[PDB]
Amino acid sequence: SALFEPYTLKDVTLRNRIAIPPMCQYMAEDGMINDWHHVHLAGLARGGAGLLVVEATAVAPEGRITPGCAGIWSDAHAQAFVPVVQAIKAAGSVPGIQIAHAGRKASANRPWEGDDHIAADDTRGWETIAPSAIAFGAHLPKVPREMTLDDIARVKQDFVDAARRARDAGFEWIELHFAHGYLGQSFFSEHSNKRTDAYGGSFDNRSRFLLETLAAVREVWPENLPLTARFGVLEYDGRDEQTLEESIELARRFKAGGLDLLSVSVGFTIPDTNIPWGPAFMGPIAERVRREAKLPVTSAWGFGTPQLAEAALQANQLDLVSVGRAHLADPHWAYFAAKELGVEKASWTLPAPYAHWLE
Amino acid sequence: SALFEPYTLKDVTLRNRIAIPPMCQYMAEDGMINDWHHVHLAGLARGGAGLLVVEATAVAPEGRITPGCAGIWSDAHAQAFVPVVQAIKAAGSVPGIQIAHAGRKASANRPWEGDDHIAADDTRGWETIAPSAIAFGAHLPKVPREMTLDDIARVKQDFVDAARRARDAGFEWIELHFAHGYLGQSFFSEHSNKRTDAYGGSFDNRSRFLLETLAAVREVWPENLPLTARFGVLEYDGRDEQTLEESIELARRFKAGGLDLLSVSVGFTIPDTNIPWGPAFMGPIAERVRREAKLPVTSAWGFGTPQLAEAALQANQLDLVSVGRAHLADPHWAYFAAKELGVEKASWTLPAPYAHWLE
Ligand SMILES: Cc1cc2nc3c(=O)[nH]c(=O)nc-3n(C[C@H](O)[C@H](O)[C@H](O)COP(=O)(O)O)c2cc1C
Ligand SMILES: Cc1cc2nc3c(=O)[nH]c(=O)nc-3n(C[C@H](O)[C@H](O)[C@H](O)COP(=O)(O)O)c2cc1C
Ligand SMILES: O=c1ccc2ccccc2o1
Ligand SMILES: O=c1ccc2ccccc2o1
Ligand SMILES: O=c1ccc2ccccc2o1
Ligand SMILES: O=c1ccc2ccccc2o1
Repeated sequence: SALFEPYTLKDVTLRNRIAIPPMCQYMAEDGMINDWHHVHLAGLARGGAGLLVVEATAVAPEGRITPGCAGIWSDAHAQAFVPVVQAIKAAGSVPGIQIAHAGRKASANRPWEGDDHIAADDTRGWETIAPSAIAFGAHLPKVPREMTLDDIARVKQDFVDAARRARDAGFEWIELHFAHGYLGQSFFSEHSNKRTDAYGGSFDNRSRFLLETLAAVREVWPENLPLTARFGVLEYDGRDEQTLEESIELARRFKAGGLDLLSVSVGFTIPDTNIPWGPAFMGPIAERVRREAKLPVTSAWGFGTPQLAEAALQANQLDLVSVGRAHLADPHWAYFAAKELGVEKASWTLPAPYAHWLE
Repeated sequence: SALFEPYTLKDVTLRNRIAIPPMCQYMAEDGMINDWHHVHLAGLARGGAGLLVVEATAVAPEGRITPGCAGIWSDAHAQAFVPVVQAIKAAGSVPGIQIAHAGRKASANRPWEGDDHIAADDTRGWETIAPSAIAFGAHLPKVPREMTLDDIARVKQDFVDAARRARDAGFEWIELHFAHGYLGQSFFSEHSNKRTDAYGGSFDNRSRFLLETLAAVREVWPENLPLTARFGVLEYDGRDEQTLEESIELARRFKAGGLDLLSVSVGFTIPDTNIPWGPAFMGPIAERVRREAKLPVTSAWGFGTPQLAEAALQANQLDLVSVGRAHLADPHWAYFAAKELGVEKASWTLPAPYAHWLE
């Protein structure tokens, strides 16, 4: 089956086309991950997936989404990832990590603790920063502070330091989080970016933060290791064709700038939208980006049904299939998929201590 | 559903009736467990099971089944279990451990490496000990050395030390491995025990090693923590009624001797048998032992089908349902079972980082 064919990008080879997308656990303390993450990630790696992308990890304290988000803004934070990276590699999966900055969506409660912006008098909260002083709205009413040019220079450097740390911690795959309405996405979107300087206004100016950050990271990230990014290419805000054209154009610039693969998603920049949720609904858009930008892609949402993952690959809509929630339900989803798609010796998708008894 | 009703035994309370029986991983080195076991066990604990019984852990080096078996014959070996026990407790599952001695079935290859007795010239092998110098046969042709009275005294003390270590490592449930043809089972069975001293011949003599070991362990194992054992009550060797009567009588002596629950199994003492494998095939025999010995029981084989586990409990055939291989396939089987049996808020069988998104 296509889902179980290996994939080589740069010097890295994934044993199959199954990727576990970044999934926040909200279990870190002051950005430090712990045994929750270690067992969670090592367990997933043993499940069979070819690639495991660690959850959105903040490049700076204020870049966390919540007080439980992982961070890599110091060498001590990076050290915490070393044993985990080594465990993922021991399991045969490729260790990747998504570095990010929540922007105006930062300083929020854990999803099961309100999922909304933290109260001003809550000692856990902090000031949010963004391209412009405009709030997301809805459950995230906090108005962020408009970034100065020095703030921009600082955040870009935070991304560089985060990438450098990920590299030294042993990660073999990096993903810049330019999606889901966080800092990067908010600089590209006219909904959130009302700047009149070099970082706002035109397509070139709105693209600047993302392009400069990619270029800066590229200076420290190994040429032989996949350099990727997640990016929302449309919002489903009634401006889809114009937005998709600009997004595809930026994807072209990303490729020219050394991006090896793009994780295609939705913007989630503003709350007033009408997203047509459905199994593998991203397939068509991901395919268009892949074709018009001539860049490898992956996407997600509803690919937990093995046949859908297989179909998307065979139709060349995606190069890698990202399966998220199905892995929270069953860490060994890859084994389930192998059986479903009739892979030979499906149980050996898992380590011997398990495979021997399930064959 | 019955499967998700809590269970209290002594001072311990299991959040549900799902028990993960001991399952050898063959991943230890010189008896020392490592991160394979840590992630494996912590991951299972987070899956939702009320009780997690660690794999057969040797009370002595020669008591290991294979070179990859876990051991607890020294305080250093016990220390290795501490972080794991603490992780299991953090997940809300009760940490248990099966201490054992392979007897004549020791010094064998890992299942996926031959599964047979290790060659005499293999540097990894060792001399096996048993009640009598008679081989199992088949793939385990090695003739064990007949134990001296001092060997018996020594092994009993090894069990006491193992129990003492399990206690100090934090385990809240212990299971003496008197089944599957290993040392304990072999002392009870006339097939393997041809001794003419105090430990062989009569029912009382054949029961002696097991009863003395239980009593010795009882001196160091906390009164408020479940003291259990696994025992093969029949062989399916054409001597089932006579064997079952003696086994039930021994179960009565175990109860009188402080045993809180018995894990009912098959003897596997000799290879020439005809075991009627089938889903929940142990149900009837486990029920008979439970009824005739008036002792709580658990059993296994094929209970990975939720409805079967539920049915066995409702019929009072078992007090706890042991589910093994299904947990190797899916560490979150408890969540699958909750959904299958229509438990309210089934996703919360798992920790919040998972449950929130699966509800
Ligand atoms: C608990 C949870 C945490 C997530 N964390 C992240 C994240 O850190 N970064 C990101 O880009 N997407 C994140 N996502 C979105 C997922 O990567 C994925 O795209 C989404 O769940 C759709 O795939 P699925 O239907 O297979 O779950 C998360 C989703 C869930 C449910
Ligand atoms: C890999 C593996 C390791 C096992 N290890 C042990 C053990 O250490 N001690 C024991 O008493 N039984 C052991 N068993 C037998 C199981 O505890 C259980 O009784 C058996 O798998 C039947 O249940 P199941 O059908 O749910 O798997 C093992 C079985 C498998 C498949
Ligand atoms: O998939 C695997 C296989 C072997 C192994 C050994 C130690 C730790 C993790 C491992 O994962
Ligand atoms: O980028 C992100 C970060 C967190 C998150 C949580 C639930 C759903 C989607 C998400 O996307
Ligand atoms: O089920 C759980 C819930 C919380 C938790 C925290 C740290 C380690 C393990 C855990 O397991
Ligand atoms: O007591 C035991 C120990 C190991 C084992 C392996 C496979 C099947 C059953 C087993 O029982």
